[PDB]
Amino acid sequence: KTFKQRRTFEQRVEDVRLIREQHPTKIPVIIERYKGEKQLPVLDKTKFLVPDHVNMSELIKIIRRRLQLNANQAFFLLVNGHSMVSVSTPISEVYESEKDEDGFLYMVYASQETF
Ligand SMILES: NC(=S)Nc1ccccc1OC(F)(F)F
Ligand SMILES: [Cl-]
Repeated sequence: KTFKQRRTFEQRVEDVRLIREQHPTKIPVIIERYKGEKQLPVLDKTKFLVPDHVNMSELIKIIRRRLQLNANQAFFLLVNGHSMVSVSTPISEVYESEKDEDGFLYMVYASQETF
C-alpha cells in the first residue's frame, strides 16, 4: 500500500540516482496521505520533483492547490515522521537534514495535527 512497501530499498535508491541524473536541480519527495485520514482526498501520485529553492511554506501551498482545498479546510504536513520546526527553510536545507537513507524526503499529510 505505502511507497516503501511497494519498492525495494535497492529500487528506491536507483530511482533517486536517476532523478539526480535527469533532474539534478529537483528534490525527490514522497508525499503520502496519513493511513487514518478521513477528510482530505488522496493525491493523483506519490513521487514529486520539487524545485530545490522553494521553502516549506510554498510546498504546503502547492499541495493544497494540488488537493484543490478551500480556505478553512485544515492541512498538516509531517516531514521525516515529525512536525516542521519552520516553514521558511528552503527545501534544499530541509532535504540535507531530513532525507531518508534511500535518498527520498518523506512527507505525510492530515486534517488533524494529532496524526
Ligand atoms: N511536476 C513535477 S513532479 N516537478 C516539476 C516541478 C517544476 C518544474 C518541472 C517539474 O517536473 C519535472 F521535474 F519533471 F521536470
Ligand atoms: Cl535539473
